[PDB]
Amino acid sequence: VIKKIALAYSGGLDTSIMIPWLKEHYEHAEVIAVICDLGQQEDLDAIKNKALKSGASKAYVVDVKNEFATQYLWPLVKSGALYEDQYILGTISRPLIAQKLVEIALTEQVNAVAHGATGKGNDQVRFEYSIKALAPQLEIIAPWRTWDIKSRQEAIVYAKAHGIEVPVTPKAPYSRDHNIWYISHEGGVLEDPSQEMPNDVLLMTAPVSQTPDEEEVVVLDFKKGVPVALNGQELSPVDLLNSLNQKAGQHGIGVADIVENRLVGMKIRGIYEAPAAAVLYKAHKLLESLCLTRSTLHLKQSLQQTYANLVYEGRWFSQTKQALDAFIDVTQQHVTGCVKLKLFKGNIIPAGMHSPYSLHHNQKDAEGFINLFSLSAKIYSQVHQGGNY
Amino acid sequence: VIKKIALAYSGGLDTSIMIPWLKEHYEHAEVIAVICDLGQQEDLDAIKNKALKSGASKAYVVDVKNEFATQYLWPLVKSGALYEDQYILGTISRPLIAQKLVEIALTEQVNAVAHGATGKGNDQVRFEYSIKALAPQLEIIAPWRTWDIKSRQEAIVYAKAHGIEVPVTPKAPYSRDHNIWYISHEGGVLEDPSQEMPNDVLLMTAPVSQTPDEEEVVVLDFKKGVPVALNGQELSPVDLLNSLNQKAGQHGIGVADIVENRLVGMKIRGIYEAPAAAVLYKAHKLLESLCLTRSTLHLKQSLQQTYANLVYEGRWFSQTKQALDAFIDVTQQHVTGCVKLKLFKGNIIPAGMHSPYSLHHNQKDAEGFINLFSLSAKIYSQVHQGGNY
Amino acid sequence: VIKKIALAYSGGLDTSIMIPWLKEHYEHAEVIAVICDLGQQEDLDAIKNKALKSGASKAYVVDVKNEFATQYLWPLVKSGALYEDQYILGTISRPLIAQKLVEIALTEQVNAVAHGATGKGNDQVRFEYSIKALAPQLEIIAPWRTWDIKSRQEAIVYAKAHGIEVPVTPKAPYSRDHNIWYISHEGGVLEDPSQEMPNDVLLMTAPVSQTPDEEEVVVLDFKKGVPVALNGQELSPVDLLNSLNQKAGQHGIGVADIVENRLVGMKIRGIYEAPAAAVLYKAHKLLESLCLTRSTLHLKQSLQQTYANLVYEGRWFSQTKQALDAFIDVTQQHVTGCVKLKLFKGNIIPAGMHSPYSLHHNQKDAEGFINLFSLSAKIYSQVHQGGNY
Amino acid sequence: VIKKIALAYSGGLDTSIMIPWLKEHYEHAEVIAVICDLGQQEDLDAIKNKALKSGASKAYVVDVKNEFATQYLWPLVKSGALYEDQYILGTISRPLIAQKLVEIALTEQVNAVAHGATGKGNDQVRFEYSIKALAPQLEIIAPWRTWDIKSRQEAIVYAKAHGIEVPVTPKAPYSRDHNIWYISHEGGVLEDPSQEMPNDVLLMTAPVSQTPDEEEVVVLDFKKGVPVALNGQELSPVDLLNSLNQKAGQHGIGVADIVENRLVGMKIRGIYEAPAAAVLYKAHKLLESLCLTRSTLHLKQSLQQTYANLVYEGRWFSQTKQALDAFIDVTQQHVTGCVKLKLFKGNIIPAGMHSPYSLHHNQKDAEGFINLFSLSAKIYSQVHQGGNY
Repeated sequence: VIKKIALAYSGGLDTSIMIPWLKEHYEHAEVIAVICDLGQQEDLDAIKNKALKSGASKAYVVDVKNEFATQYLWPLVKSGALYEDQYILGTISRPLIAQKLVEIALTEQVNAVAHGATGKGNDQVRFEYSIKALAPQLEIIAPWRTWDIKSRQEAIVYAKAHGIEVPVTPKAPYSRDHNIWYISHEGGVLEDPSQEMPNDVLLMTAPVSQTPDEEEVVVLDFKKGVPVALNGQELSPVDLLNSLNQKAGQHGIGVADIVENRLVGMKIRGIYEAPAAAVLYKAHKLLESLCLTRSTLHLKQSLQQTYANLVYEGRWFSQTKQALDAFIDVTQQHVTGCVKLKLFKGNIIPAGMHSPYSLHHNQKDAEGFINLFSLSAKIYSQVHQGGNY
Repeated sequence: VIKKIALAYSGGLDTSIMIPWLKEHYEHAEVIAVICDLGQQEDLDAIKNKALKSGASKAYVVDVKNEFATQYLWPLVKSGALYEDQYILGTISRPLIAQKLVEIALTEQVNAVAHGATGKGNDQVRFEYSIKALAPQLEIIAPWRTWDIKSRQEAIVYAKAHGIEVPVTPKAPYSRDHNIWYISHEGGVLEDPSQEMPNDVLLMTAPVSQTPDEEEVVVLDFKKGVPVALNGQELSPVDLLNSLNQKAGQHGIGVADIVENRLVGMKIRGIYEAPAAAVLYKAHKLLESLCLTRSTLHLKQSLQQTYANLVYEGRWFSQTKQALDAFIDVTQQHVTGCVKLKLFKGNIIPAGMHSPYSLHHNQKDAEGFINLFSLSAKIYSQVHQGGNY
Repeated sequence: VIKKIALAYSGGLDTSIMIPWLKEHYEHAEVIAVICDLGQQEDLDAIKNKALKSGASKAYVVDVKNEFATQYLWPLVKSGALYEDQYILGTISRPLIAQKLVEIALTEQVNAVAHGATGKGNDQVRFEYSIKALAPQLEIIAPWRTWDIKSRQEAIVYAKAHGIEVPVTPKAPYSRDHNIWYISHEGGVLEDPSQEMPNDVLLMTAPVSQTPDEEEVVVLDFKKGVPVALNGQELSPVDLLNSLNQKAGQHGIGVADIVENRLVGMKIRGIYEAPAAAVLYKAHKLLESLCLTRSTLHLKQSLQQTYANLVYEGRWFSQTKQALDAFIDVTQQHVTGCVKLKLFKGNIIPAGMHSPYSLHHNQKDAEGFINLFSLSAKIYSQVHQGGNY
Repeated sequence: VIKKIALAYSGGLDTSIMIPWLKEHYEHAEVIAVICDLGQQEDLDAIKNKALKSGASKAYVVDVKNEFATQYLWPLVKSGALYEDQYILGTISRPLIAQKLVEIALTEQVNAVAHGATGKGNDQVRFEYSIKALAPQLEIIAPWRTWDIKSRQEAIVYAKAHGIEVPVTPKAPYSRDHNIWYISHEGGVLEDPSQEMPNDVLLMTAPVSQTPDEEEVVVLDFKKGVPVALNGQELSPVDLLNSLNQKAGQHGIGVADIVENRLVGMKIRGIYEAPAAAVLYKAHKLLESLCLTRSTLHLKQSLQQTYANLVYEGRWFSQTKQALDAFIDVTQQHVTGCVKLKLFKGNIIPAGMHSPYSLHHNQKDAEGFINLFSLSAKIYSQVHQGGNY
């Protein structure tokens, strides 16, 4: 019998009404709320209190910002992966949320876990793949796939009948996800790809026309593929991301307006802000061009899409991911050095780089190489004498 | 016996002195100069007269700008290829130069062809692969690999001794290549990747600090993957490239400061200007995200590197390339529509797109998909109970 | 209101009882049976008559052996694809069955189509993906996913109560699929991979221990990647497949005992017979090794898996497949020549090959090629002085 | 100055006359001979004595069979790599020979190393890539690229004039390479792919017609992707290879007659015997089909070609190979179990397998998966109404 349920709790109206909903559809069930700090810059104590006031017996707040950076964002930087060559993969946070949920579930000996992902997007897949990979014995409850609530107004009606406070402010005009790595904006007038990005979307990035008229120099030190210092100051991953997000955001850097293919459904138009991510991706690419051999670089670049698809689809916890990580970690052993960049009006402008492991340093040799490199073409053309290309 | 030689002639000092050198090292050999207009914006009449003055019996001048755009740049645009995810592949001009050299060689009954590529770069490979692929029976002469001339100073001594005009004008600070698609800058202080780009490199692209304070809207119409109209005006490929190069260059767009792996040698640091190419690449990528299925998009993106490497290495005239083109052409059948872009201070900002072939338009279905998509992960975790990722 | 239903009809118990089931669950609905000849070597007039006896208003028998060979098997031979490097892809018949069902559906102006695939295998995916690709407006009815019949014995009870002949013949020990390309055997004791293949599985391939003691020479002529003659006799595709299946089957060739990953579900063990396929695949691989450049061969081999997965998953009718076919077709332009093979006790033994397009025909060149090919390795080893591999 | 040279010494006439040749072209140079036992089953004492009699100051004989099996063949087995899907990569011995040569050279204070690979094949590249990767400071001498000896008779003339014994028996009709993993046969009448393999080629494999009339069962136990026991008996890698080569060779297993693309040159026809390799590859492929997830299997199979090309080209000692190895080692963690095989008349017949990590063990779920899996095709077909595939 289901006596205890752990709920991944966002503090929004949806997951708040899920608490009484769970307690009514699973008679006499206790609900434990799990709240993750990933950098959404919300009042987590207020969210904790709302969980308790909504009927949760316990409400955990776990600060996972450093673990997000070191265990997820740093492997992502090392991979250089961009989904469909465009999307910065901020939904990499979903496996971590699932992992904290399962960890507390097992510590609290709950009979089931629940999440608030809707029945329409990829997020439900990302959560439930991760839960099954970490704890295949745990029952999963997805109230959006079971209940009769279909609109916000219907959720409001339910909240009133079940003692749940309805916030005064409306949900944003756009559906948003926010962590230390990115901010996403979807829905509303954004669903029409024929329409330009409205001027009220951006939250952490200055519009390019409102950026300083003087460039800003940043110097990034990397060790084994990840940044360890900014402007000569060693900083924790979170402090470095925070500082670079502010600096690059002030200079308007990193906004992506893209259409991407979902796994679940068709296509989605979104706006994605990630100033620090764009700067780190640029610096990392620069250093790899100096420190990797041609064959290593080419093989690694050919695996980036595989890595991006895996992360995008929520397959973080899989042996396939572990094997890619092992490959990537070897390629990163010498990606160590210094990159200077100028930030200016939405541009990340290279301003020099160096590495102790830089690989950058006869005429008769060339002729021999040419003759053998082109021998196949010569034989083919002799065989197909007079043929066209 | 070598009675006739066709030379790919640029009008520079090197290929100018090759004319008397060829005539002296092959007694009673006649030298035919071949001059291609690829958009280098030089005085072609002067180059022709200089070839004849230097001792060429004939000097062909061929305007190949439309052939370059329609037979090389348009397939490149359709491919979406960027070498090592950075380089716009302006050396795609080398197979076309070789193609015209061979076409004229064969109508002139020449015994050998010559080119002025140095013994150190990739260009000798690109030229000679193409010549062997198109005319394996033609002997190739590369005087940079043969003669006793070692320095530019030595080439000047030789030129004076043979009546070749050498005006006092200092050595260019950078080695440059220029066609309708791009400008490359290499050598000199650019060789050191720790050194920022000097402020005298750029020739067709405004530094971002001097770009207009008002954005410029461009509207591009594509048909089957290639642009056919700009701002509602149907334009030839050459006119469209010229117009877009001017507009995007004024707004500072398209400069790449990169380190790449050579085929012959190690790494090279270069600055590349390609304003129209950057805009076309952006618009093409946007339209592909709207018009291709996920499976077609992912497969095509996985072949971009193969195509880029093939173009970079000079393997244009190969059955491998023909097979890639046939693949790409199918994927481009519906890449038709309109992309609006804002050009502003080095940025290409999406401003809306639409296509008659846009692919952008249940809760129980999702649950079934989730369960089968995650089934392997569930089984794997049950088998490896207690294991980590 | 559903007035007409087209059903893909095999004559087996399942699709036989689907006729009365459909007629009872869609009142006043007429059922049109569609029977395809793919080489299953059954009495199709008997199947036709049985559909009519069970209440079908029309029963089509479509002879698609020729088109199966030239439109499906010939592209497959040209691709060289084997699913997971093992499986000969006999389920390539499913899109063709769906295609014929849809053509008749459209002609007869039916309101829905039906197929008899179970709710457990990949086949339901292959059928329904194809129907959606060809006729997105047609409703699909899958009785296995709807009716109250759970077991074969329940199906038998249902048949007797609806006038359908079920004579006493025992349950087949294996589930089988048979067409001109292959025979599959699955289920029963084959489900356990720790159990060797029982001695009563094979139907068209002799056990190796009873094969002739004298080898048999076969000579295959290929044109543009497909076989056109056998032992100097030009034969239609179906005649050549029939003859080669007989000859190679007599000599015990082509049995695969394999475990494969499904798309829907986990893993499946099956026995697959395909004697002619194995011989054609061998001859095709030999001719490619003679006629393709290294770069073309390597790229095509890299795409075999993509092609195999696409065919395996039922994605035949897709732009992705069209683009792959255009690639493959270029690579096959010169795969033309003669291959002699000795068939002997399960072995396909090369006995010589030749082609008018065969590509098979200095010390100073080698030194130059070696030095440039190994230059990156030398530089890397100097930078990482003393490091290990 | 070059006072001391280490020579990779095979005992043949070529490397024997290289000893006086080296001493004459490098005045007063000492020559150290290095002889590797890789399983070529020759009289190594006679070879050592011939080296000393030919003028070597020292002749090292090193038994490297276990090092070859554990550090080269076992990684190859784990990779599953077959060059161009055909060639078993017995030239994997070349990096090991180069490794021993360099190891001894650095203990003997030699200034240069020499090898006897000819100026025509891939072997020179394999040797010299490895030497540069392991010891870029060592000068390399390849007498076949420098001396004036062009024929066997010219080598005999030189040997007579320089005190080198000429063997009574001729060189074999075929050029051969032999180690514990394989035997290769090339040259002679084998250069003609239209000609069947002659009946005097095979050395360790029975002709299929001369194999036992009763099958032989073998049972292989694998741990982490490599075999550890045969027929229930734990065996060292060398003993297991020796025993399996004998058993499978007696049953005629493992002969490949192929045409492959060289790196250096065009195409080469060879005969390759590797009985144990074929059996190990089969068993390994079987266990991977049981123990890996679909996504891991497909990704690993996509990297086999990259691995095969790397090995074939002699790039063993590279960071690219190290990164692949790290990938592979993760995938092999659970490739542990038992494979029973029947050996019979050239066939390797599966006879059951099991693993403690085997991954082999609803109707509403399937319908949801089908609808979402095929949604893209449905949307595409609605957009392109009336279009063909």
